[PDB]
Amino acid sequence: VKVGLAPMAGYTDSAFRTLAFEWGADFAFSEMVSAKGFLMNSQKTEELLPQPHERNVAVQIFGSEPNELSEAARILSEKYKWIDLNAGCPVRKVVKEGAGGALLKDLRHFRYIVRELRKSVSGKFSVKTRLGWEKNEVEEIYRILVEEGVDEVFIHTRTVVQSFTGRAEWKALSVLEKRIPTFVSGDIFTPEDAKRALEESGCDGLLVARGAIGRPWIFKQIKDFLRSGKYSEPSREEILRTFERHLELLIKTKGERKAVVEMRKFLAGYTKDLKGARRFREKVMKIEEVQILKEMFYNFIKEVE
Ligand SMILES: Cc1cc2nc3c(=O)[nH]c(=O)nc-3n(C[C@H](O)[C@H](O)[C@H](O)COP(=O)(O)O)c2cc1C
Repeated sequence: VKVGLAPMAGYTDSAFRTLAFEWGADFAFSEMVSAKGFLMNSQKTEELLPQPHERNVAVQIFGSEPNELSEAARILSEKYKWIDLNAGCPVRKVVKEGAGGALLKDLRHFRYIVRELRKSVSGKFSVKTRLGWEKNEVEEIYRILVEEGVDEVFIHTRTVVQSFTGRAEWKALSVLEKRIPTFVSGDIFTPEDAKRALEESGCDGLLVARGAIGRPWIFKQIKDFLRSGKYSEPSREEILRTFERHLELLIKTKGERKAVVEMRKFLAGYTKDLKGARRFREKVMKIEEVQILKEMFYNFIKEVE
């Protein structure tokens, strides 16, 4: 069973991906990369690309037109060995553009895009998608991917229209004869969720997304649980050290100012269920100096114990 960190725009940058690998994740993905922005040499897209030496990390691209996706894939293939296509995002901005989950609105057009991308991805080509645009059409979507030579598939078990409402219907993948590595995603917050999702879907592995924000040890817990039926929670000292390591990685990769801004997104997760976390978060949300943030987090933990 393989357990990977899902792509999460705004969260899964190189620092968080690295931290996840330091807790046992098997693989990860870049934040979604606009194919058009990449071809335009935009600064924003250039900053999202993984380094070519960064192992086991896909470059996920998004777009609505076959020519931009294929061209971006051909160019990226010169340096990256694994390209993934986002065909699941329900975000309004992305769907309005006809990208992400909007690619599932017309499966004839989806097949066209997948066939053209297959020709342009020299290495491993995967697709991350959903069950369908507005209804479960996963057998057809999966058949397209297998027939067009996709190497691996990641499926968030919700339709695009549901966004994050309703539940991840893990059993929807049980009907699929898994001819290629197939991974389940959706509502995976604990090891118990991970085990049930694997059992109901019949998949080869799973992705952790919201469940890993501020909780990178979830990868080790999931593997511990699947192997032995038991897992443990991190000590307060281990939470502190993880926060410190994450912050150090953020400073190294993005500089002090940006490190503080990015870390703000993970504080709720790191302090989850810690006495007085709400008060602490309120006090640190506007702190701009990285040294002050680090000292307050240290003070908050050592006092909790
Ligand atoms: C903040 C955020 C950003 C996301 N960005 C991406 C993305 O860039 N690419 C992608 O394929 N999915 C993206 N996802 C979807 C996740 O990869 C995942 O499939 C989804 O959250 C369902 O898993 P979960 O319910 O276990 O969190 C995003 C999810 C979140 C919460």
